[PDB]
Amino acid sequence: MNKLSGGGGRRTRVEGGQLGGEEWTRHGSFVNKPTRGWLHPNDKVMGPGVSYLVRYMGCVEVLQSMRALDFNTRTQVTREAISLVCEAVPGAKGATRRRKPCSRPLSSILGRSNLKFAGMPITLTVSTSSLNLMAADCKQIIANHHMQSISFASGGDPDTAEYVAYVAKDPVNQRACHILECPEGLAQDVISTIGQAFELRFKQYLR
Repeated sequence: MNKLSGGGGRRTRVEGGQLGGEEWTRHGSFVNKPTRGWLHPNDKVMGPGVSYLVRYMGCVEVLQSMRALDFNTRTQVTREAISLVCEAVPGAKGATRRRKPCSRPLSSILGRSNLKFAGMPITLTVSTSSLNLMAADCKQIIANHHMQSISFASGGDPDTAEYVAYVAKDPVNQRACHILECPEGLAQDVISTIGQAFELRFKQYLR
């Protein structure tokens, strides 16, 4: 009887499928169910890719701990992070200009913004777990696809007002963020966050 009593075969063995939480369970869990991607379905990313012109702004560093701010620290951090990148490269009017004391939001969060090449118009291409940039004015292309983690941080609201903030922390020995400005380009996704190019048939590298 290979009907009533289950059926088939193949290897399977016992596995884990019931993990709640060490202490209290109130986190998000999106695994095999959702159906959305950057701007439009994965097809729009993995295929044509959603690329638009965006002024890349240095990098806002953050050495926050695992318990900053009496709430979340989303605002405080990004707010001081972006406003900080301006204190560095105020040439791009956003939060400050000329000069400003500033310091930090509230807790130990926030680190330091680097102003190597802030405010540089270029074509940013977003793809499923792979973001490649292209120097528009520089007349060249920027290759940077080492990390692919963009979920909670600053989709398109908690940042400052009219500035785009990004988060990148793959390993546990650095963790840094970057800033970007959308002059009627990527703004489509960075403003509303239609979705997120996240599929990857496999974890990531496993190497």
